[PDB]
Amino acid sequence: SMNPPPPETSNPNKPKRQTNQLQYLLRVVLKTLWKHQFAWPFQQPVDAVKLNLPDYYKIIKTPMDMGTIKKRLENNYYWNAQECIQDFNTMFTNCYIYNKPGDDIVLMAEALEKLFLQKINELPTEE
Ligand SMILES: CN1Cc2cc(S(=O)(=O)N3CCCC3)ccc2NC1=O
Repeated sequence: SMNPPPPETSNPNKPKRQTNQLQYLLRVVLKTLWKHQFAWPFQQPVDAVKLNLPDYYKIIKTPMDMGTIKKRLENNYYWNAQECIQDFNTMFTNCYIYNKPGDDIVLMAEALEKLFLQKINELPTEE
């Protein structure tokens, strides 16, 4: 009963960049989702141990969560916005794959994904 190491949030060898799109992702997209009533189960890596989901990391081999995304943004881990958008999508997809439809957690992810899509609809053109 161990969790895996969480996804990296910094890497000495990975080129780093600030873009206006990455700024929007932190200041508008992540900020909006982070403070949502349904954010909290997504604010850190899935703790398969504490949540008693022993098969979680047998099924989900590409874990992701908003805690991780938040640190990546803050750390300037990403080169581009598409990397960050991909992380959000992974987090939602993992949830839909692992959990039963009608579980509360699935309803929560669906609400946050709708808001995410609303906010990324207006991602500004890059400068
Ligand atoms: C992302 N999660 C975390 C999670 C949390 C929890 S719970 O029991 O904390 N809970 C019930 C709904 C609100 C939060 C249960 C399952 C998952 N599955 C994931 O897919």
